[PDB]
Amino acid sequence: RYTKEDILKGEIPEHIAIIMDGNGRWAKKRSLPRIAGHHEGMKVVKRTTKLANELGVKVLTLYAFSTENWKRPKMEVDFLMKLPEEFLNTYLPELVEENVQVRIIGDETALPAHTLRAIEKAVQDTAQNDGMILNFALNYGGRTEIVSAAKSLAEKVKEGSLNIEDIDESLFSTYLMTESLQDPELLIRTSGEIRLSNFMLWQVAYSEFVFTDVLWPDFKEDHFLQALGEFQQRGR
Amino acid sequence: RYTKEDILKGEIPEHIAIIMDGNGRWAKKRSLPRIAGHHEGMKVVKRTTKLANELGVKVLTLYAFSTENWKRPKMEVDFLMKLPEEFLNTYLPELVEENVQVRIIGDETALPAHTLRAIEKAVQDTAQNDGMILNFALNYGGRTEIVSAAKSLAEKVKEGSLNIEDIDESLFSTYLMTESLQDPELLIRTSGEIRLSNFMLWQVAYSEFVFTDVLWPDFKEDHFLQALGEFQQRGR
Ligand SMILES: Cc1cc(N2CCCCCC2)n2ncc(-c3ccc(F)cc3)c2n1
Ligand SMILES: Cc1cc(N2CCCCCC2)n2ncc(-c3ccc(F)cc3)c2n1
Repeated sequence: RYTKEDILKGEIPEHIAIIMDGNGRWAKKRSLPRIAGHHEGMKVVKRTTKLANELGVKVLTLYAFSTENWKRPKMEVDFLMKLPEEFLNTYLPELVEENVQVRIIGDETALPAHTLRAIEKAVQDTAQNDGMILNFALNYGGRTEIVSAAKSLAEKVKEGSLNIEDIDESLFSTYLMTESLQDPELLIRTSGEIRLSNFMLWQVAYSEFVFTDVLWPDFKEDHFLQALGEFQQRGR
Repeated sequence: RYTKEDILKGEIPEHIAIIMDGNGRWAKKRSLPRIAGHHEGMKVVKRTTKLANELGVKVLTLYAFSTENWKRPKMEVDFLMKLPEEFLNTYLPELVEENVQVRIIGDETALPAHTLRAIEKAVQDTAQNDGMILNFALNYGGRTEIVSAAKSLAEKVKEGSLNIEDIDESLFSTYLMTESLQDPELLIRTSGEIRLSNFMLWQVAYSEFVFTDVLWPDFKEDHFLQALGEFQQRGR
């Protein structure tokens, strides 16, 4: 068992990445509509964002909407696409006071313009902050990301701006959506699924993984600290 | 609890991939030199190869030697590099009778020529078999593999043989060392480590993962069947 000051004892991952799964199953379990659970999960986002920022986490990356989530019922998809506005309308000033930097990774051209408009004002309103980086992964997939790196590098070779022999691992990393950000030392996934689901495939080559049966809406600060306690046990 | 005929009831992954970790810790636990454990692990390879082939697994991919394993003591590295000869000198005729196809993925130019010579005769001696494919991952790393796909695609674009707009996900897959092989539906990792260690990063986008505390030399047929039982519980 762990509590907080025992966690500050040790290493705090500079970059944590979380697959926020299990919202539907949390609402189903309470005899609630699935959209209720998405809404509950929205609170745990900022509650987790605040705790990680006190601890000194420097990048928090949260998988909000997968490329494969487009296939869900249209009423749900449209509600999920309204959650960023609702989240920012509720928490953005708090995030400004907390020195947070809001950022987005994924293919944005596929979001409704009312969802994009709201996000981009968040990014600008927190641009000149230098605190913790809050990365929402929205319409994000690892294979797409890797292919678009290859296509970009290929296009520069085609134009003569890049020699093939200068393409190495580190150069490849800079054409990923994660840009120059450091790779996540710790990946957390809730809801009892033990898989990666096409999330950040390159970037978690060496990450530690922590899977929990806890559903995302139930993922309060002690579960989060316990996940950090696991991380500190991992060697080599 | 599961046994075999309960496993044939259900789906058998066409392609299983295993990270064979924990040989050193198994020898340490028995007050044995670490090279003893590598040697023990060599038996469990063919014992696992036989069981998977009866079950109808079509591709077995086993992570034998990682790119980062070069940094181990030189006496151990040289012994690990002698294991393929020893393994084939002991089991290759059995693998020929069993209709197996032996294949290798990784950067081979870095292996000693006595190790490469032995492997390549195995590959040729099983080339015209059409049974199960036994893939040893030897000097293999996912990031390197992805970069070399990008460099190959880039080189064809440079030469005019490939238009950039024809690079998509499926085309990208064909320039990976796994060629046209199907992705693994099931990934198994022994020794209690919960990470991917730069193994097959693209190819396990959607794979199910099963982690076990059992060390590889202790990974007998029931542990293997129990891992298959887990796999059959996984949905969506
Ligand atoms: C689609 C979606 C779903 C979403 N959920 C909240 C719980 C996670 C699981 C899905 C439901 N959340 N939570 C926050 C955002 C968000 C996105 C962009 C941004 F700039 C600020 C916040 C979000 N976006
Ligand atoms: C380096 C190494 C280590 C190795 N171990 C046996 C147990 C796995 C963990 C490392 C020790 N095994 N086991 C079989 C091979 C092999 C490689 C190529 C081939 F064509 C046929 C067999 C092997 N190669």
